[PDB]
Amino acid sequence: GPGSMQRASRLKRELHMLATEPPPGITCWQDKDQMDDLRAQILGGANTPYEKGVFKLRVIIPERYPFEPPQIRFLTPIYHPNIDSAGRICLDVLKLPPKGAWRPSLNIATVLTSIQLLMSEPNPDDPLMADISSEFKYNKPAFLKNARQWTEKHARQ
Repeated sequence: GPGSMQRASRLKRELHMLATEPPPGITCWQDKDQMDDLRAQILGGANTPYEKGVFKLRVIIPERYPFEPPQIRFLTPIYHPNIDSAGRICLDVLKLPPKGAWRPSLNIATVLTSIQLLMSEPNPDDPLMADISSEFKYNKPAFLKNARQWTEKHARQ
């Protein structure tokens, strides 16, 4: 219908802009005949324990996009207060109001930017991983050692 048509048109424009002018350290692309099962990559940030990490994500675009948020998870394991061992991300822009902050004026590029930012600026007070969040808050040098080790093990070919 015109709904599916407007979503298809929007995804094509988003994927074009991601192919031509992506955000710094952020890429997202089609690798299948599906436009709604996408791959993304975030480079670890300077001066973070994820530096020199290359992080792979799955980006699923639901049928109701852009009125439902993209479903994004890390394929690359990452050691982080707000990302779990299944790669699920606790982030406001990936959930609907009133709890979350997804809105149709956001887009794939901006939510991947928000995930990049979460990697630099964790929310240890709203932890998805209690023990990592406690290490982040009360034993910061141990958190940095462990996060850098995980990066070297998982995020560095």
